[PDB]
Amino acid sequence: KKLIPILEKIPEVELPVKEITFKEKLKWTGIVLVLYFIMGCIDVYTAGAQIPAIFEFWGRIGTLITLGIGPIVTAGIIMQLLVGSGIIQMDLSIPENRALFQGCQKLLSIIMCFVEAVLFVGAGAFGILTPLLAFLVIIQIAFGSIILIYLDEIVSKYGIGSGIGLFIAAGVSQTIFVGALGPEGYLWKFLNSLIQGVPNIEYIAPIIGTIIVFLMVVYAECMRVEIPLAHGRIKGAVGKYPIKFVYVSNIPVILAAALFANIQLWGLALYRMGIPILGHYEGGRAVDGIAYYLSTPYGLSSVISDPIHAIVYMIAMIITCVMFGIFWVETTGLDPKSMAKRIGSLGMAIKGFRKSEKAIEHRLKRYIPPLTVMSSAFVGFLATIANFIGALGGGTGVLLTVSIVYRMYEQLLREKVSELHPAIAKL
Repeated sequence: KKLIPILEKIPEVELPVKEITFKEKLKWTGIVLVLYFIMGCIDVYTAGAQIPAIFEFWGRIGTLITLGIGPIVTAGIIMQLLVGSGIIQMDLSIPENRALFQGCQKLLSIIMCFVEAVLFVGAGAFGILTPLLAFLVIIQIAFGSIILIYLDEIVSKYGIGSGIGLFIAAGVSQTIFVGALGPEGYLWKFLNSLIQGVPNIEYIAPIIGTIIVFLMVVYAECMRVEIPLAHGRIKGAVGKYPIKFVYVSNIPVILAAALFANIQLWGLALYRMGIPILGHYEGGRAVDGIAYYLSTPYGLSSVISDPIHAIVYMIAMIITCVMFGIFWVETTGLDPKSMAKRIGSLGMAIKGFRKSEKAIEHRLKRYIPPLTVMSSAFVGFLATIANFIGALGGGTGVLLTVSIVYRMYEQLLREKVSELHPAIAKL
């Protein structure tokens, strides 16, 4: 038995078995992309056209998407947590557990949709807690986030890549082009600073920071784990199959940084609305407590003035990553069961040896975890370091973006081709 009733009440998206042309999947995505950007341009209805100049610069918040992917990720965090620590053991295999784990997470996503909404205004994100206007706001806020949930479904079944991934990449990229070249653009603030005759290195600083990060992030994104393959019945050296050593722990790291997101928010929220359980904020963010020790130091320049803070964070992040990584294993992730015959059909057993199902199925179920762990541990490290360096858009985000974007290029390719041989939609 399960929460199937209300779960069956929750809307979904009609997936056509019809012809969805490349040109269409594209044009569709495009429509989503914009409605997004557009929402980010529109402010939430609130007489208090004031969000303390304090949170004003705080990424988003004040727009129709003040919550953004925030809830969606939170939810995913919980599930990975339960269905992760065995707390609620489930063997997805059957379409039951699969659609159960999913359908369920979705619902929670909406729960969290509102919870976060309230949690945001309750954290004093706007300033004027007019019980009436406060309610009104919450509405719009969490309802916009909802449109994303659905706009995601759309892309996820009518376009390319993914909503979330897009939205993320979309965000970061905008944040850059605007931050550096927009109205109050930074490249200008610097060039002008140069004309004014008082060369301000702090105006070009962040722009560099990014470049470096990008250059860096990409390098790592290139590394791969090549696994030589046994001839498909033939004879001699053949395959060399590569795996995206970094993109393995993508969704994972998104979940880690996401967790620290719900802490700083839940700390300040459960601060100016109760007891300082997590930490003493003051001044907007946290200056003490768990919250403090778990706050990313980036923005403009790297803060050396707190060595300990750094170390903790890094280690803190690292371990959180390994975690969701593993919790990405017990669940969905790379499942050898399938990898079994998929690799068997071609009859391409690894380069080592064993051209059998249970055979490769095993060498696979083995190699996996160390990989999954290694990868993440690294990523999370990188990301964290990419934050010390600090870059426009968000060191970490810039990372996700680079991956997301490239995995998106790949997607565009696998598509340009499947747009010829109407069959090989599994090779």
